[PDB]
Amino acid sequence: PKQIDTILINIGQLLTMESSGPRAGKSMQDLHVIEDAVVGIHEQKIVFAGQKGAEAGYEADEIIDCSGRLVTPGLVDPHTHLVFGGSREKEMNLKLQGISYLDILAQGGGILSTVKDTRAASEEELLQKAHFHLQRMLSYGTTTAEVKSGYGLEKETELKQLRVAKKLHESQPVDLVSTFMGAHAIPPEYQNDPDDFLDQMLSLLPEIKEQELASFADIFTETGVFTVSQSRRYLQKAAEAGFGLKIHADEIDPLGGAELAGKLKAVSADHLVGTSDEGIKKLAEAGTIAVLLPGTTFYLGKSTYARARAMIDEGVCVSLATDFNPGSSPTENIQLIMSIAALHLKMTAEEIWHAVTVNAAYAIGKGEEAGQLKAGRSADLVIWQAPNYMYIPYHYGVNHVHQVMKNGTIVVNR
Ligand SMILES: O=C(O)CC1=NCN=C1
Ligand SMILES: [Zn+2]
Repeated sequence: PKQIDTILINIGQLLTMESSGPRAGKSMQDLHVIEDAVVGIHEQKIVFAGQKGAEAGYEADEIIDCSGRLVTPGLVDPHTHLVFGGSREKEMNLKLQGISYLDILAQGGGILSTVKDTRAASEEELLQKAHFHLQRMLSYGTTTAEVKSGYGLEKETELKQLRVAKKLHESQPVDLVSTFMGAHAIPPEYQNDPDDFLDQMLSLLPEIKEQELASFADIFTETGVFTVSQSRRYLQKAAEAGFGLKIHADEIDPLGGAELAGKLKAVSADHLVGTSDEGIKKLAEAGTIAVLLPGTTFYLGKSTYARARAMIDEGVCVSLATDFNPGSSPTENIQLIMSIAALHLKMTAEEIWHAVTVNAAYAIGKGEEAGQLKAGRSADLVIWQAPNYMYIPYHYGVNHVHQVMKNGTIVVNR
């Protein structure tokens, strides 16, 4: 019967992002915009979302007047390292002094610095710290996010990070996708035996699988870290073990991480700053989603961003993320990422919106559950303090959120 819980009326602009799959190449530009719209919600799910009139015959218990505001699905942040101990502010001077990201790491700092902190922090402290950051992420519009482990580089801590991720997911509104990234860096105890280290991380997959602590396996394929050869062997093992594949590829040096991702049919390849044309073609060919992290580029103090236009021109499905982490991108503001995407990745507003909703969702195996406002989907949406979708990435560095809804309930009210 047409008796539902909630209905949003007088929506100035509604972006349903309705799609039948990830958006690649030209389809990323095809943004469907509905003026003067409405959204019907019942039992935490979307009943209807479209032109004014669709609410005809319906009786709702709660009518939300959006005052001509912009409404879109809740945002998806497909790549973060949410759970971590300590912070790296004391490393700012090293970067200012011109020491490269990799040289800091080779010095025993960077990821290895955060590893010490994360290993030392209690499970309760990590949970408390992550809740704060995750709620801030929520306040900026993120209702679904991917979170990677990778600051343990040992059985105890990696497992602790995954358990924390599980707690967070079950104790607050943001839905989380967990990724095991024990292969983030080479810990001191394995400096001269990286392959053995990788095997130790692989030995953790069975129990991680049994306890459902992670759905994907990631790795940092980079100079001074893991080679393409080691990454292939590791990822193939991960796939046999039943995990989806992700990879931090061609972030700094052009090693061919992208090509490997495509060959292994990874769900996504992330960073891709130094990816070759062959890598771009391989990504498009395999349907591997290219998750760009313009925040990390900007934060590293660099001027060369990933070649997003070339990727889109070549048929790649592009996505974006904060890469929220203490070392190279300490920001929860996915909206700023949208702005950076426009100004430095040279993406259009349309492409950007598809990037943080539909493509972000598919990049983490949630293509059928998030990023779209259509019948059956969980009622996850954002009512913005803006009249149109171009305004969001246009006005930068702030929070444009008016209200955030998760499962049909307002969880953020500004
Ligand atoms: O530096 C960090 O903590 C995070 C990072 N991993 C790979 N690139 C950046
Ligand atoms: Zn990352």
